[PDB]
Amino acid sequence: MIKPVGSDELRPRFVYDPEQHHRLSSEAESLPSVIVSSQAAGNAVMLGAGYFSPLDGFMNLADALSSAQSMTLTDGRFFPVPLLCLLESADAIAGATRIALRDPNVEGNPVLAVMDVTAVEQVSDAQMALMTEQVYGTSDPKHPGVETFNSQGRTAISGPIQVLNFSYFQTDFPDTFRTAVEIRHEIQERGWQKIVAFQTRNPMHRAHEELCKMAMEAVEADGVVIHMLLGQLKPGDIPAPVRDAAIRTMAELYFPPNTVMVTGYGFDMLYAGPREAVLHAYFRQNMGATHFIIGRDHAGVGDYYGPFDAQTIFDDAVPTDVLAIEIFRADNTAYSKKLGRVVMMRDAPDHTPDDFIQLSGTRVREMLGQGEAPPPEFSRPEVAQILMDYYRSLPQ
Amino acid sequence: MIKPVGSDELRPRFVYDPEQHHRLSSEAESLPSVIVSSQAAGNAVMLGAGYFSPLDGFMNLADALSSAQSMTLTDGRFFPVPLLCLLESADAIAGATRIALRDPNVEGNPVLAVMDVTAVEQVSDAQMALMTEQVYGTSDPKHPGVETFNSQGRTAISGPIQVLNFSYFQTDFPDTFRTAVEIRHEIQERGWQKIVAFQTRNPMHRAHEELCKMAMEAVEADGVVIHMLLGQLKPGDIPAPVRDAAIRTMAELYFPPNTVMVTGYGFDMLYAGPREAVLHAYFRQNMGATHFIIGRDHAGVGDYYGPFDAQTIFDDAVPTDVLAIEIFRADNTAYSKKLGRVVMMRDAPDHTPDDFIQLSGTRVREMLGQGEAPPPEFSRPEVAQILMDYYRSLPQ
Repeated sequence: MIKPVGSDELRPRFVYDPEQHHRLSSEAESLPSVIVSSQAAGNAVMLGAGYFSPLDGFMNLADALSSAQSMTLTDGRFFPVPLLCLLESADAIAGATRIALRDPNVEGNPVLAVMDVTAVEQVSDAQMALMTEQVYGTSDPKHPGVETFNSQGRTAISGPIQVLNFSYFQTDFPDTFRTAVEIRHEIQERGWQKIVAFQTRNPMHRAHEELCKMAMEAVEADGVVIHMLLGQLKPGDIPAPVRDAAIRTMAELYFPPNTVMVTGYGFDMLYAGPREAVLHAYFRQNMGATHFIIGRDHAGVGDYYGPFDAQTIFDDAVPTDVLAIEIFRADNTAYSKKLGRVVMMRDAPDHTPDDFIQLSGTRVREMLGQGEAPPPEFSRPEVAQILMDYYRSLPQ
Repeated sequence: MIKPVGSDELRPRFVYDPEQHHRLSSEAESLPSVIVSSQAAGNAVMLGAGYFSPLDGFMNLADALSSAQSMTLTDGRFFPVPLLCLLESADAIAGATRIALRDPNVEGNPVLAVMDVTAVEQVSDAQMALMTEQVYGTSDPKHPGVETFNSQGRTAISGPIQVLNFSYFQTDFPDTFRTAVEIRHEIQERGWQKIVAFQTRNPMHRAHEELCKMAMEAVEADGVVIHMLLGQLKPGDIPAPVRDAAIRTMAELYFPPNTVMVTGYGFDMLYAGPREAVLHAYFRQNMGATHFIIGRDHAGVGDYYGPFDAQTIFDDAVPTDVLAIEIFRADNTAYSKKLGRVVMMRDAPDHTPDDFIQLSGTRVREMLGQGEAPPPEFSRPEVAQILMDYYRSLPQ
């Protein structure tokens, strides 16, 4: 198995021993407590689930400044983004060395983690601006990741945490949410030696299906982990049950036996483009993937990043040999009339534009909503049917 | 895939649509509510998870009486034990049609399910005694299943349920708890056509490892699902994560690639021997297993059942055609020095006790405590090492 990043074994922060879990849960009900931001809560779930191994909790300001500017902690460990717990005020936990962190995204704000607080620090305007410009590559308040980061308050609490649950990501998505620990176990047992990871939050049509297959053939992979971003439903997104049925139907009918793992994780998007792509590679190595697909404008928003910056950041900016996972560099696909299959256009230089047929993800979605199956070059009939049945069911 | 029992597809009671799940959770806080028994909570978890498919909720008295005496509901569907929600009284919910069921096993007694109450019935002494003697094979109050059944009150509430979570089973055991739905999907991903199910709660030593391999060879299985009963700890128990690590090490080193799934489910044991064996077969068919291992004194307690009664029940009490799943009829196993392999006892009646390598449970745990591995005919060195590491690790 590919090694975890920075250690020989994953070091998750979830309390796996049930007796210790029960004792901590009991203790937490009498501790001073704070409700954290959704960003900090996601950071805690990722730490609990082993995705951010081998880190122990939330960063002090020196580690956060070092991570933002250089992708390292002060002690030299590689980690690509700051992991901060920022609050409007630390008054409720003044002088406390042990506190409960409560979940902002579950009714009644239950305890998510217990934290040993080793520092409480105020972040200056200059420190915030430095971290913002370095992580997000802009100072524009129109950038949604910039706005969230700067909307949490300026008191940073730092120290190691013990995670008691995985929030609504597990409760709402019980069949798909997986820890990095369990994805690594499952890769191991299924016998896969090379494994491609692919992120999505919506149904996969033929273009994305074929991109996974191209990547698998190129690197001689034994399997693909489809790693779905779980979270609250965004306007125009496909509800989870329908999305899951579409992905699982594609996997069962169009891939060979024992080649697909359908899984998911919970973490708020940063919209940080090339910097977020490094974070993605980091946690995918932790879960056991050997290859990670990065296409055009990966993790991007607006016009802040160049189309392939998230690929090239791995050439220069990421320190040599900190990561063992390799990038499969994807690009736009089209159906080749000459070859009778979906290809990356860049890899068919013998073709003229007229040799391709193109149909966007937007156009596919429009057709499905009108009850018209897209051409079989772009959508599988059984996947199309699942989506058409969904759109037809709506009162709209 | 083997068909679910009594339908073409599983009909779980969990609310998979997150928006509907959120709406119901919010509604449930304002409903009349009752804290159910641990048995009823377990029933709801199994119903939520698809294991008791195609049932919609708790049974009325007529169905429970039919299930107890003939393993069928009044409409003729096969189901082998009553699923009752018994209460001391309906006072907390008098008159309400829609109610919240609260979990007795989680601090705070959170909502586990929402229920539409379609009947409320008093269970007579005669009705209770008939169900008791039929399900458990005895009316002895000293049988622990009998005692649990008769300690819940006499008001049965019945009607369909919608399940909001899987109680402490998923929270405490996030990498191993699985629904019947997910197990069936993973069996599909892995491409298995014949699948053996084996239940255990403990680490698997060479005797259980080879029992599973015997079963797989006999039926030409592609894989085995190790389906662990998850629950509450008792003093002296090996922690769940150590037990899982021992089973995963065996799976990774001693079984071929893509042959083992390590999973768990949550339910309170009935100790009903042969009747509980029929229930195990039922839910293992629903999870997608084609064969189920039943050894000696399966689900037994006391001296109420014959040592192979849990196998022979399928011959003379279970209607043909109701189950598709097949039983692998096992027995206790041990390593024979005369033969040089693990054997079931019944293929070795000629052996004397000195022809086997056998160690008591106390002997094994105490020698592992001292950093001593059992002989390699009894334990794999790598599995013994997991256990020894736990016993020699700093306590707490």
